[PDB]
Amino acid sequence: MDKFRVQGPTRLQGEVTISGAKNAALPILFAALLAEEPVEIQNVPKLKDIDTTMKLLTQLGTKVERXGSVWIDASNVNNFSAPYDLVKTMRASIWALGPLVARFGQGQVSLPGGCAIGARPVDLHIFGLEKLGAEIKLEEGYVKASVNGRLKGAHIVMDKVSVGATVTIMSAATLAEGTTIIENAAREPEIVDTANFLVALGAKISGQGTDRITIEGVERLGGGVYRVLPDRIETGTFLVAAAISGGKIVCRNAQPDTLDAVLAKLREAGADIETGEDWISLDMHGKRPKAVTVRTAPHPAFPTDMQAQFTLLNLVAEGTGVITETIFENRFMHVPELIRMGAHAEIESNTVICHGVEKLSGAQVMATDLRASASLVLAGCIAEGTTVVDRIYHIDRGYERIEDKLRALGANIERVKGE
Ligand SMILES: O=c1ccn([C@@H]2O[C@H](COP(=O)(O)OP(=O)(O)O)[C@@H](O)[C@H]2O)c(=O)[nH]1
Repeated sequence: MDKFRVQGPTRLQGEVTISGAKNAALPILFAALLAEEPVEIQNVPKLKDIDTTMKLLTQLGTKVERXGSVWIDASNVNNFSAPYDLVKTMRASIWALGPLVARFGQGQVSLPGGCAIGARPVDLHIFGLEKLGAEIKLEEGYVKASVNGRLKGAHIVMDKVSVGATVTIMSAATLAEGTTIIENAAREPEIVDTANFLVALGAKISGQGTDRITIEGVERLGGGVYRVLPDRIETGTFLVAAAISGGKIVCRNAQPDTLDAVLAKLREAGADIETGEDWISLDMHGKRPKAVTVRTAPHPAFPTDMQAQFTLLNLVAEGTGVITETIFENRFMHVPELIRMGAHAEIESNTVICHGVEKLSGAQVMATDLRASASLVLAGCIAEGTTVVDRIYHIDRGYERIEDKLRALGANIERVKGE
């Protein structure tokens, strides 16, 4: 059971290169299934889901290779089923569905448990495909989609916003006959990025990043080279790492425009920020941060994925700051952990009241959410003494070797075992 042993305090500073976004990488790999020619998917981080998708892909008949890149040649796909064995660990597996039937005429993805008493609905994908003209076949534990010929552009109004469904529907639509409109489509940068990837393969997509995405079906998708966008959340974590340690940090391979809310929020914290087209700088000038007020909300507003981090920030800044989760609930489980570190806060309903304190104290802490989990490691950094963060596999799944990046930042950190 991997644990993070952190020795603090230490001012985090210097340079950090941001990994590709796990959440743009995933949809793009599945979308690659659409490519009739070899594709170079660049800037793909090395995470477990990447490994899982690669397997799933190989299993489909696609020649799959990786490094910084993930080389994909899909023109041999002859197995149209993501088996229970492969999709078991990965929800995103569902993304195999649309590409399969849109390009091949059929696709079957396994629904682990599915109707398993607690199963995150996958209905949007299934129903989206249906609107597109796909024949659906449902039996406990699986979903089969097929179609005689091409998919049929359709007008789809989404009742629930879904990053997931948006990728499915938008992906299948690139091959369908005619035009497809997605109302209430997810607006996330990762969607814009997946759409851009498709346009790169010859697809006709517009409105990516808005509420309405329009897709004009085309003949076939080619190949090419494509760089996955940077990890916006990863970038924010690192910005925050310096913002709370009085550090100065430069984020390499970043993408400023995906962090409007986060950047403005840091300025409020008194941070000194500069940006270029591919880099972001944050400078505290040895200064402790100022308490800020935050409202997480749907993109492009303040990203809930930045919450645990800003909370931590507030917890060590000058003043009082309230962080309010407007959409999500129960997003404060990691706070008691921070309190065990000397932090002062009151969790009230969907909000956390923060009383910035001078210095944190080492402690054995733990969290399930990668973000909250990352914040703990961050805390270990600036806290007095020894901090041991348990079950860091959570972080390993979404952060590409955070310890290495942290060490180069001046952090005293050891990956240790408790088993
Ligand atoms: O087929 C679907 C897809 C999404 N959702 C709902 O929309 C939320 C967020 O969807 P999204 O695709 O953004 O994320 P995911 O569910 O993949 O974690 C989910 O938790 C569900 O509550 C649903 O009910 N059915």
